[PDB]
Amino acid sequence: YDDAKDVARKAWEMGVSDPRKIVFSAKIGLALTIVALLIFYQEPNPDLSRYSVWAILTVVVVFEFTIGATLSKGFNRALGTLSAGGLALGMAELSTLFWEEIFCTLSIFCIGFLATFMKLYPSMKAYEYGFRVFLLTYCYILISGFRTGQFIEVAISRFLLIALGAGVSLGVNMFIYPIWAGEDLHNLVVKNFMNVATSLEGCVNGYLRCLDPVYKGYRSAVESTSQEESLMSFAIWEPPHGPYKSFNYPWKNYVKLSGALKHCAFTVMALHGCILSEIQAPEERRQVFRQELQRVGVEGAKLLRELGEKVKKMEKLGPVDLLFEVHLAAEELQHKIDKKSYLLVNTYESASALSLATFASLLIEFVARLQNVVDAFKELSQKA
Amino acid sequence: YDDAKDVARKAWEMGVSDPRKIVFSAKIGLALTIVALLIFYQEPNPDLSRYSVWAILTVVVVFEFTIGATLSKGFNRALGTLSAGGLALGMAELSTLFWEEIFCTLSIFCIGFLATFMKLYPSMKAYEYGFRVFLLTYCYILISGFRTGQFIEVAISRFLLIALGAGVSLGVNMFIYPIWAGEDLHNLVVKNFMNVATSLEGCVNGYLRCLDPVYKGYRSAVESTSQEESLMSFAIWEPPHGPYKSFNYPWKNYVKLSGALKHCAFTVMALHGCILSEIQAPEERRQVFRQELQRVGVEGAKLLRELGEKVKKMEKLGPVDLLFEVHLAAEELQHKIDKKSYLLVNTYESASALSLATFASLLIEFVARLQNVVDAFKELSQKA
Repeated sequence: YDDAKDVARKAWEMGVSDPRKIVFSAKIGLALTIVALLIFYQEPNPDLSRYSVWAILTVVVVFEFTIGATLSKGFNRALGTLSAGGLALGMAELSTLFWEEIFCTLSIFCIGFLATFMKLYPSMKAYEYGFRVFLLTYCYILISGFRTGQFIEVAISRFLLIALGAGVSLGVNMFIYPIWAGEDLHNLVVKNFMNVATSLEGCVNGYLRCLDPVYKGYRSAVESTSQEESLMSFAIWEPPHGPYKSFNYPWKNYVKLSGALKHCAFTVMALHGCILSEIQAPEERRQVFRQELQRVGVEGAKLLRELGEKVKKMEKLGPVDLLFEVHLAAEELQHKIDKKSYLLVNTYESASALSLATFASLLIEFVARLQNVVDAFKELSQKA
Repeated sequence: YDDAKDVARKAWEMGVSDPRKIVFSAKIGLALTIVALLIFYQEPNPDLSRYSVWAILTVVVVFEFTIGATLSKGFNRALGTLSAGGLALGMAELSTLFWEEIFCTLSIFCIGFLATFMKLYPSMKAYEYGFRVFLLTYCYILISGFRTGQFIEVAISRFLLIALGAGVSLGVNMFIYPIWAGEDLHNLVVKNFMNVATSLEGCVNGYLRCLDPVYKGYRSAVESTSQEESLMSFAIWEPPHGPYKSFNYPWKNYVKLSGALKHCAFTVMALHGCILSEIQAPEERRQVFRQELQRVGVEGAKLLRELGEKVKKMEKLGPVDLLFEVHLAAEELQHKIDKKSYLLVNTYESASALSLATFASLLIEFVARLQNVVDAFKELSQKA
């Protein structure tokens, strides 16, 4: 039961830690329940049962996490469904000249070939649902139509209930604690500053401790880059809600600021790399810049956190100066090494000794990379 | 038409470049066509039409790229479908004590809540299809059963045709040019050596050209790490085909070798980083190690390519020595700088000058990181 105990503890911890999944699950349960309630109070027709099943399936499938995702993916699915329905109805109808079966059969092959071996396109590698639902639609609405004498006046029956299922699903999703995708993004870039600032401090404080907790930080910032633009397409389908004032909110710098920070985060990627290399500076030599490396590490962490705190407020008050102290700290490092830089060189007894400068040099290049980020924030904060 | 012309040119180029998508699309078209052929030669029952639509949908949905993916995801979908069917049938039946409707209605809420807010689990963030199809199954097989007096003897009707659709889909997928997922992996790790070896050579040859093509290489190796283990779960469901001799082929080192190379690829990540930093060594000083940096860059590229070529053959002949020359080349670099290492140091006029050692030091650390990779290959090549 200890494995089950651990699984239950993990579930409880993730539920208490993220009390948004429970809200979403309650919302989807409520949607399914209200649709079932509507179904279970009128059963005069087998077509009513069929349309009921269709409504349940739609409510299941068109319901996902964020508002923008729901709206945009629902619109894409509706476009694909309508297109496939039109195409299949056209081919069914105008496939009846005075051998029409093969002229309907082969059309499946031609349409089937195309979609399956076009969905595999590199650019359209994310809209897998849009093409698949198109292939499912055209196939079903054709076979159902082809088998039946006239599905024209019964196809509208199935479509109308799909709208009711979607109408219920969207209304509860949007009007009951709307988990947007816009403000979720804004909660992500503010997260990136904090979990890299500690990653910076972890690296420096880890380079001097002698005689992964830091891996999660910078890897998250690097590997999340494939995720904001996913939230980007989601966030553009949101109305002017919340503090956000007007239409077309500039969610183009929120990926610029994340991009600029990710550009800076490549050094702290390599900064952790030094403490992992198979060639490292000796202990006797590392603890001679303790006062030097620590101070710039602290100030860099202070600024990066402080800037990340600023985006949380989106400070319409105008900051006075940010990058003064960090510049002085790194400068002192560069002006201090030259006194002891003769402790670098005159195989391996010298490569290890030189492997100290490759850490200090990365740190100074980090500070240099820190200039563009405040430049990106400066423009974003004046047009947001 | 120029935009359409460019789209058509891109499609033609990707089709000719990758003549496997066309095979897959032809296979899916053939599967759909043969199922339609089977349907269109017997229509004595409306249930035949319904089951026909079910068969078409199954053939569409259970059909994907590789053999391992098809088999494993089909098994997972079958498990979920069977579980949901059993659960919903049990609740429908034993939900009839002598107000049974709410006792059926609420069960949807309880099961619905669970799955939707459990599918969101971090660990189970990839099996979205398995949970969703379970929720779709239990919902439909319940509502269809609940509406009908006795769906017990008609539910088996729908299930049997699903098997026929899958049976057709798998047979053509497996027996007509089987695009495995195992050998696809083996074609990926061999790809990683080539596109990093050029990335190495691009970086060094780019550090000296003065008075992205290299970005694609190392980023692919770094960002593919989330993809081999996806192929890993796919590749374990393959029978002993091809040259692969026996059951349970050791596809655990093919991620070790990819892992070991990716560990080495972090330096060439930072190696390209130096040529992008805002602080760089002056031109007058870079072109004094031209003979030094180039030779080790060439030998490192030679070995990394040569090792990657070895995995293509999976050389059962026993190599004599690999890492000799690269070690001598880097050693010469370290033994040559000390003559001119006094050209590093005695703010920015000195940080830029020191920014040369941070390039040579990374390169030597790269060579040091190159030892473990041949160690991983050594064990893999003796048990494969």
